[PDB]
Amino acid sequence: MDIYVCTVCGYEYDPAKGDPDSGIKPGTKFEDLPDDWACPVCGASKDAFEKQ
Repeated sequence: MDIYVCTVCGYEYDPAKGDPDSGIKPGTKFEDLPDDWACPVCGASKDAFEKQ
């Protein structure tokens, strides 16, 4: 559908899950994400995630 999980740790971004600590609304495009967002889990940049 439009899910993205980190391959470093394994934290499904889930657009519906978005992010609470960072300033993200519930249901945000993974492309509209800030230009400084990074795997808030481990840290891995936004280039480690892979559509499901």
